[PDB]
Amino acid sequence: MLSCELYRMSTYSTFPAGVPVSERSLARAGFYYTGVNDKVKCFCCGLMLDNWKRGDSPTEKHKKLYPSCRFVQS
Ligand SMILES: [Zn+2]
Repeated sequence: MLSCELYRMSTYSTFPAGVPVSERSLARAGFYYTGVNDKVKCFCCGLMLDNWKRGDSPTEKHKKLYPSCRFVQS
């Protein structure tokens, strides 16, 4: 249903701290929180991503992994 930068930011309320990637960027790319520790998923393509490194661009990786996503255009 709802898949904006605000609704996707509301799923990052129970997200574990200490993560090396800003929640905004994660939601900006088109991912949200599913509940699993460090577990996001695309809203258009629905790609799951976790265990990120330091300074990793969510958008870049998203297009580098699933470039067929309709929300990966922007
Ligand atoms: Zn996607």
